[PDB]
Amino acid sequence: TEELDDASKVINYYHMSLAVLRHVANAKDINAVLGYMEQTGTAELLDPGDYFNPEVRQNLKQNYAGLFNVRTQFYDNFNKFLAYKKSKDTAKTAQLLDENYKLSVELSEYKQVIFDILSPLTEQAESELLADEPLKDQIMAMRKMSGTVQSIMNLYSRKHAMDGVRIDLKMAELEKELKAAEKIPAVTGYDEELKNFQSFLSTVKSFMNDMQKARSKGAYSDKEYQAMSEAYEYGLSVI
Repeated sequence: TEELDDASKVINYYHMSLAVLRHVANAKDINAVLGYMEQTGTAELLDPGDYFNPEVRQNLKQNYAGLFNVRTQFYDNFNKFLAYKKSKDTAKTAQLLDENYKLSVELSEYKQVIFDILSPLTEQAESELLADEPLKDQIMAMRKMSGTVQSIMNLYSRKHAMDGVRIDLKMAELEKELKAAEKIPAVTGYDEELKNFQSFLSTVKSFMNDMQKARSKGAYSDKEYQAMSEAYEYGLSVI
């Protein structure tokens, strides 16, 4: 079938995006650089094909261009900062840190816009490829919650600019998805899969308790981010 191949090209595009974005726009790498600056003493593989409509292709291209542009500015400013720090130029180093704070948020937003574009498309493709799967509803629910968790972590990961209000909106979205998932009817002959689905739900509630606490501090913490990224990496995996 033509639609099945198109649906698998949407999934593969998402996987490639997730791999590239995890390598070039990783919050831990960006926040480590910002941390250093505070111390007082080829991407043509992502060209989207016609399995996406023209608006979607243009949105992806513009957001990836923006992402790489703000990433280059960020690391250029960091290398300029290292030269200025040696030159004892306190005025210029402060300006570059101020610029790199704004650029780190822009980089995070571009990454979020790319995931926002792909999320309903990957969802539609998965619904087609899993049409004959007895646990379609369970798989779909976990995939969507994993995406919502990843969006919350992205919003939290913004060192010097933790976005509380957007975290809260995404937590309400996650709570709504969780209550719907808890109502998914069990399928006979899949008790092993059901136990691991129930463990997924329990891990989401744990994540939510940890994120409520982290978010209540009103600011990004390297300690909270490292703890939560380690605790939920494998359990709430967005692959």
